[PDB]
Amino acid sequence: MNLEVLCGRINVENGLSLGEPGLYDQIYDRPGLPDLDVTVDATGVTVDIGAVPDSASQLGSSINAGLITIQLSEAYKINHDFTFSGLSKTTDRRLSEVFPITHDGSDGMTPAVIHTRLDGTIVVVEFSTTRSHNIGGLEAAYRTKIEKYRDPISRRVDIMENPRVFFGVIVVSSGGVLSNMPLTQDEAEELMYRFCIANEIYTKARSMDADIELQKSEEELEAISRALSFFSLFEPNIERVEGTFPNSEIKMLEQFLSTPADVDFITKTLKAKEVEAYADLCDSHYLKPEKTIQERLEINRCEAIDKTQDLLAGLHARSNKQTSLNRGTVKLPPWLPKPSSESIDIKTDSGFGSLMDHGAYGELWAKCLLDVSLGNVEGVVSDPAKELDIAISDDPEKDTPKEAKITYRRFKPALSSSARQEFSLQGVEGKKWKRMAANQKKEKESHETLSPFLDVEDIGDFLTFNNLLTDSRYGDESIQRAVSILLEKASAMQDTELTHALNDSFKRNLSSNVVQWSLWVSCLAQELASALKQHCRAGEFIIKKLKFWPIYVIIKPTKSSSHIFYSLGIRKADVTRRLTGRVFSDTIDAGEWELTEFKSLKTCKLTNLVNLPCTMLNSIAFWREKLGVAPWLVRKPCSELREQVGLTFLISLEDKSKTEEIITLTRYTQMEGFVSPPMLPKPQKMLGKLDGPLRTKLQVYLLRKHLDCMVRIASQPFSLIPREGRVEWGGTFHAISGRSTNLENMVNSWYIGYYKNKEESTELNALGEMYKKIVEMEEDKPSSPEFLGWGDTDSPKKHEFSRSFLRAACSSLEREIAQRHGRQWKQNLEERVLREIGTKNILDLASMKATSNFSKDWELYSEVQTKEYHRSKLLEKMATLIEKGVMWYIDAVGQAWKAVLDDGCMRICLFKKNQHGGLREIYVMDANARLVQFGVETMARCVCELSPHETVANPRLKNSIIENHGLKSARSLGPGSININSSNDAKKWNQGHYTTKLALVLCWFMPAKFHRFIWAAISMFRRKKMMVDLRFLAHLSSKSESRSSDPFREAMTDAFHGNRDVSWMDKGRTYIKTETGMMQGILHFTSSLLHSCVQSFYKSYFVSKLKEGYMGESISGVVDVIEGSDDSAIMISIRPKSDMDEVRSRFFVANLLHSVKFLNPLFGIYSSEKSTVNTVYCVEYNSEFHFHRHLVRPTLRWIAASHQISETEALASRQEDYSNLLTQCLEGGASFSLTYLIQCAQLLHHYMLLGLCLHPLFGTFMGMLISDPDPALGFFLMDNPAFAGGAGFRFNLWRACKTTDLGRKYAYYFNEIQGKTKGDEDYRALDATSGGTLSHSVMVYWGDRKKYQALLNRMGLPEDWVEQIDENPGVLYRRAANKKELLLKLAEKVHSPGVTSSLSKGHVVPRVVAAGVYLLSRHCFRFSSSIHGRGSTQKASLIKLLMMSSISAMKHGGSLNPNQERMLFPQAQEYDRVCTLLEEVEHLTGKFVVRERNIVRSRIDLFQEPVDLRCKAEDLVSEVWFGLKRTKLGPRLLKEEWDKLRASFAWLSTDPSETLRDGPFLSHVQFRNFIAHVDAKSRSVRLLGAPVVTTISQVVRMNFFPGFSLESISILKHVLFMVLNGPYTEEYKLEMIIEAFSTLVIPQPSEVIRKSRTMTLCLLSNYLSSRGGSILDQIERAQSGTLGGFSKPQKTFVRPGGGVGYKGKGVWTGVMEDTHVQILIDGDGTSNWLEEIRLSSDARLYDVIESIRRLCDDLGINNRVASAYRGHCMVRLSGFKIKPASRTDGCPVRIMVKMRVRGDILNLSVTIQEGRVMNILSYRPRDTDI
RNA sequence: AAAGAUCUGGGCUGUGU
RNA sequence: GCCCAGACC
RNA sequence: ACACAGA
RNA sequence: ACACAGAGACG
Ligand SMILES: O=c1ccn([C@@H]2O[C@H](COP(=O)(O)NP(=O)(O)OP(=O)(O)O)[C@@H](O)[C@H]2O)c(=O)[nH]1
Ligand SMILES: [Mg+2]
Ligand SMILES: [Mg+2]
Ligand SMILES: [Mg+2]
Repeated sequence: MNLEVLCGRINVENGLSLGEPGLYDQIYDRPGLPDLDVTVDATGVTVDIGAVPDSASQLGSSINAGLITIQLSEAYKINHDFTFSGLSKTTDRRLSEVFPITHDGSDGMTPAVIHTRLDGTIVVVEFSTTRSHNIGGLEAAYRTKIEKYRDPISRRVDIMENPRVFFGVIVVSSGGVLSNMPLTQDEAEELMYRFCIANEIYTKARSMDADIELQKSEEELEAISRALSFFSLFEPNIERVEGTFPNSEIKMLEQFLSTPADVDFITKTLKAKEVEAYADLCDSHYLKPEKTIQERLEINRCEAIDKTQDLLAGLHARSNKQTSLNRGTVKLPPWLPKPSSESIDIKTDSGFGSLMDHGAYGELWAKCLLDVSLGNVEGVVSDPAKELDIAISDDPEKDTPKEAKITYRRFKPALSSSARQEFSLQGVEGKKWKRMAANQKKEKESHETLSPFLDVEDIGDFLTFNNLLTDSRYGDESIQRAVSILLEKASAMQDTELTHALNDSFKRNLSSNVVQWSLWVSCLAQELASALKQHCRAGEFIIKKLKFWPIYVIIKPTKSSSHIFYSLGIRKADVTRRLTGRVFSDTIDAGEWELTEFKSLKTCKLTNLVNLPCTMLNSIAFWREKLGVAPWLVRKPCSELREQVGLTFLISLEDKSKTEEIITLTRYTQMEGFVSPPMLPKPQKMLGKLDGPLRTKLQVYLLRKHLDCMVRIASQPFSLIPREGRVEWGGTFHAISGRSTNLENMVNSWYIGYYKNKEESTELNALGEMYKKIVEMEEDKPSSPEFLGWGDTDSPKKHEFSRSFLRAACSSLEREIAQRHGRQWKQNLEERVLREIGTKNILDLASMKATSNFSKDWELYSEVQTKEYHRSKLLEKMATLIEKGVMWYIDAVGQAWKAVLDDGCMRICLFKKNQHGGLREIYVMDANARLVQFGVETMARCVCELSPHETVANPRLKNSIIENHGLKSARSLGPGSININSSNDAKKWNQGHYTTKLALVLCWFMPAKFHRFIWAAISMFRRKKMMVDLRFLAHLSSKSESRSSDPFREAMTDAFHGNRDVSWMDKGRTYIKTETGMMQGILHFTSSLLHSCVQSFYKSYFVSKLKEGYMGESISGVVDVIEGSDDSAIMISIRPKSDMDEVRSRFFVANLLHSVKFLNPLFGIYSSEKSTVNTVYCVEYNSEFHFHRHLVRPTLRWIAASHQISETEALASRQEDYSNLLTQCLEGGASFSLTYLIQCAQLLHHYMLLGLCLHPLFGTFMGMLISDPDPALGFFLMDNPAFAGGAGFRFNLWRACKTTDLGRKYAYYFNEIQGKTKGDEDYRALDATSGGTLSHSVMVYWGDRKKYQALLNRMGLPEDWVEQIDENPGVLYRRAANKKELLLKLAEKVHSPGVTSSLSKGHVVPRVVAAGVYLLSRHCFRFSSSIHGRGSTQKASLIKLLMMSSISAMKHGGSLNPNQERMLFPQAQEYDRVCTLLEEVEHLTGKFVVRERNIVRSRIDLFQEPVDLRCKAEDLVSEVWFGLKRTKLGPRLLKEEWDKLRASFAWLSTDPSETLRDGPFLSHVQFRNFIAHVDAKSRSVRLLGAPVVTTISQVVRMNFFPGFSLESISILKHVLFMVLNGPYTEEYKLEMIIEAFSTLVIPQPSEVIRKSRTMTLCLLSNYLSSRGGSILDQIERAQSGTLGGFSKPQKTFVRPGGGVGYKGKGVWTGVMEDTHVQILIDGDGTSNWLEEIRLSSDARLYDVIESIRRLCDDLGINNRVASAYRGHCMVRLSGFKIKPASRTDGCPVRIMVKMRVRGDILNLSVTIQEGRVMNILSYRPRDTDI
């Protein structure tokens, strides 16, 4: 590389330009490393570098062989010196000899390079190296090198004339280069290679003599020393290990590391597997006897048809063989009553007698209404006047009844025995009627599965033809009016035309039939959730009415884990409309009434019904966007929209696991359509996963449609369409409906099953399947151990593997690791591992996760049957270990291993994961096994960190390998390359891994001193005792005989009862014993290491095979591999050069990507049928779908989770949670308008959770909210429709403060907080007070504090932990040293609000849903007394809090002043900049465009963190107070940074006690928390779109809607853009601009209070015409342009040469945007600086400040000099940034004509002083003007 | 009830009388 | 760092 | 000591 | 009505 070319290829502008940091990955093929011969003879270090081994990439050609000497005192800098030798042969250059002499302390600072071009451009280049392995280390080094030199260079820039400085940085690591230089890829690769040799030299020189390196920290040495002592003195008693655990002989390990791999066996096995794979490929894809593709596709169709017919027949043979029944998919009636006025009364008169003679349900309803209309049911008529009196009660606890709720709306009907029988058939008091014959027969029939040939055609007709999307004409009813009022009040913040259009679209969606139905269904679900706690005696029912609808419900509650029964009733006159379709359950005709049979719902099933309206609204909006229909368009629905919305409806309502599982499998069924020749699609491979019981009509319908999809795929693959430079696919369709659609629509339809609720509760009879999943794998254990680590076999069975192939895979991975990290990688790995193990603390293991309490005392069921098993928290065990005195993980793991070995097993307990896509069992260890597992997983993570393609330990490799395959193939093969990929998954990954293989793989890469620990610690995995549920085992114990078609159920019964002997269960035991398999994710990283080894072997083998060729000549190819845990992908790129060679090369590559299935069992890995093999131009990895240059992300996945019912306790934290959910929908691929509609649904959800459909006082509450829109009191804030979900909740809170009456309330809160002293009541620090603190002032608690208090009483922590921390503050800044500091840190952890709220709350979603009946009127909210004031009691209702705010906080006059706005919202200036950028899109105007299909992830940075400190204030305070070298600065820079900290906070001192007694903080923990957050935030949103002050504008324009662009004078703009960018000179350009302003006509200007380019053009149109008169008056009235002049000119002086300087105290006075501005400036002969800013008003401070920045930009005045004025102002300006008025490092801000063309700049200006020109108007042409 | 991990974002019968 | 949420294994 | 180097 | 190739719940 060359420094001159690299520095001369930079485009530099005036002033200092940092640029943008670019990242370079190690992509290109690398030659072998040269030979190194390092000697240390104490006369320096002599390295004998040999020649680079022969290759052809021109990489490594900068390394010259021969002797090199590097002195001992210069040998600690080798990595820096050798890497950059050739880029910069020199060493350093001071700033004194290139820059003007400043008199700071920085004149002696030496950046690596200071280059100077011929014109005068200066490039300051800094070099850096890091030995880290992640991007974080590169970012840290880049940031510290920028921080060290940015400020002094800028100070020198101030005093230069015509300066152009860049200041680039290059940071080099092993696998990355981070630099803002325009480096080529080859230069970065060369730097990485040179760094590899340099680090090899450095490691060798350190190994030979230990004084080359530098003295490292005491803590690092102690960590390394304790780790070394542990691993040297650890004796696991391997003889006892062998006698205790199966196959634990260490002679296996000794043989594995010393016996080389059997080369002949490997070659013979590889040939045999090759011919077996070829035979399988030829037989199963019909390649011989050489037919055409049509005939082979027909044979594929016939095979698929036959196999699906076998499936259907086998499923029918075990069913009840009924071809017709009446069983509704939807258990709710299709009623659409017109909504009525708010009422929850049960007023009923007259007709009861006709109801009596209409069956059992008519009898029940008539008796209920008769009892209601006689006064014997309490609370039938609500009183929203006494409830208000309770709500406004100044004295709770005395005027709220306690015992009224006992008889609330409860009636006890005297039903006949026939009616009780009928109701018991539905489960209503069904346990008592269990032995009656009808109940027995119904129970017997309930277990029978359904036939696949069942008539299900009402479902298909409903899906194609329904009235779900018809307008209901209910748009002016009460629920609509309430939601509309709340939405319009929220939208008054951004009351524009876009807001109105999107609100109208939302309200049209809200007025559809399905949403109106979902609204009352959600209200019914909320009433049932309320009835959960409303206990009923025997025979007692509850009668309720829905608030907005004439619907009555009779409810029978049970135990809260058991069922809720309900019956519905309406008047037939009240049924205005109905939902069409035959998917609904039949109702009952009862004369005047329509009734509903008793249906059941559990707690988990309620959620989907609660969220149903938001689900349906979001589905309608999403599928309208995906069909290309704009939100602002009225259009009748097509068949596809009806099908999608109806399918979502049915999936949400059925809420069953098999239903969503069938839909989930369609993804793997339909991915076979991308399989390329010479292979055919085989979607019939999924037929094994569709075998299972069918229990609903929808399951039958979905299975049949899935099988039709499978037959369709098997006969016709998706077609390739390459047209211009992209690859498109044709023939895609929805799997369920069958209708043709886009690729993205098919991918999204693969996730419709996600609408089923994950959080179901599993029943006891469903719990045995888990045990079944564990047993047959253990039953497949080989009876002989010869192929479990000892020998070699070519035909391994289950759990078996061959030693030679495992060793060869380890060798291959070791070769790749030695290529990347050098030949001394293991030496550095040892130091890394010892550091990690010795540093790690016991409190680091004190997590919030559960642990197993299973032990020897729980093993025998006869001693346990009366007990209840409970898991513990790991925090308890770790706290017990800390109290006893253990402080390091080293001192605990020895005792943990001793306890495990004495136990002889590992103790596990089980549970079932709540997941989509099927069944997964989950294992929980006890604390001893966790302590042992932690060390081996640490070592495995450290090894996986070194792998060049393992993605679990290297997150960037999730993407970089896939998207760098194109560059690598383009370099190696040229253009026009064919890419063939395979995406592979493994079958039962954790269950198939015998842990001896994992131990051998891990011990291959670790140094021998760890081997004794690794072999023993994994050995305990070969005897695992797994506790089963005690209730399941209790029901099993009472049934010694088995009546089941499942063999496992009988086997388990006999094993527990002793009737048979099996290896996994003994008689009368509570556990299953298992030897095979790791557990789920327990040995995650070592299994990733094994898979990395295997795929490294595959890559090497594929490369060798491609080099061999098919008939002798090599195939040119590029092979890439990527690995997860069991997930893998292989990418092979070829260029065949002709048509005839292309067929042969593709056949060869298909054969290579067909034998992975056959080579995997040699490593104990089994290919899953979820693997998609041999697909051209497309690859999938961890559900990331790369379809050539189209990255497809399933947006429906995140849209389905956008309205989670939050468990949070603060009211505004609900809106923060909603915003966090919204951002993920935005990043998942949704447009901005879709995100806004999703937020409208979130608003509806939020007000439902506040009691919109429940509380009779919600109207009063809403009326109070209109006059007080406080988010802390429940007001939902809506986003700007053009940028929805992109800014966050704090930005919207700042907008609400700046716009609504929340500013007055926050100003009052600020004044009340500022007025108190430290000893005062309700005092809090104003410095630690932000807008988020004020919004978090109202809370409601959901958990039980008694559980948390009992947990505290079992831990023994000191009560005066705050005082003991105050005695020793240093405990809050570094690790503990003794028992005392660790106990203090533990007590600090457990008393944190997050830990307390986590250990208090369990599952509280039903309580949150049922709180809607009492949040408004009952005193359950705790409020901050520092903010809301002392109340009469500690708790209040929401209406009470609104009145308290209405009498105190709303009386305060005046909004926030700029100082308060700056303190509460530190990022307010960036907020205002973005908000100004957002107000140019206020109208729905634009054009429909082409979507262009090129889609990629791209990050958008906004609200960027300003430049204040070099380091974090945490580290600076730590270093100054306690001597910890947490920063990277010398004493001069450390003192300089401490000066800026003290400038920010004058009370800060070098003594912690002085700061504690002089600051605003009562305790020192509070100061630690405050100093943790001095730097506020930095927000970046990762959009998914076109391959990109400017970028925000583009994404706002191009992402409002897919295929839409949101936009005489514009013709003038189009002319001027080509004029100012054209190849002309100033003379020729000046003519036709005047000509264009003399031809075209421009509207006359007006008064605007924002920046408009149009009226700026109008002003120059009038200037060139001189119509009105003086141009200055026109500009003054139009209020666009800086006007004014110097009221005190500076003394003008001649600089040495040709420059002109100023020295006096000049004063500028003028107007900038309707504001009188007086600027005071000074000078010293080198620069000029601001002294004071005087403004007559602060209404538009931010715009005025930006105008001052532009005014000082061209006048050469800098805001870098601090003023000595210590008086009072409103704000201070430092670097043209607004600061709080208490700051002491900026200037105070206090209250009180010719036209030119610069470079592509068009300005109107006037002279101000001699040798000084200032602008008035500027217009910059933009690329969007054409 | 909620294991081992990776990313990204954020935070620091209270019952309807 | 700690806690929370979502997605992924 | 200043100025360098930085898992 | 929920669960389930009849292992449970319906107090
Ligand atoms: O929630 C999870 C998901 C995945 N994993 C770990 O990731 C492995 C692969 O995750 P997987 O989703 O492929 N399931 P797998 O066990 O392979 O069976 P199959 O359905 O046939 O593919 C699993 O074997 C676990 O070890 C977890 O530990 N926890
Ligand atoms: Mg340097
Ligand atoms: Mg798998
Ligand atoms: Mg997987």
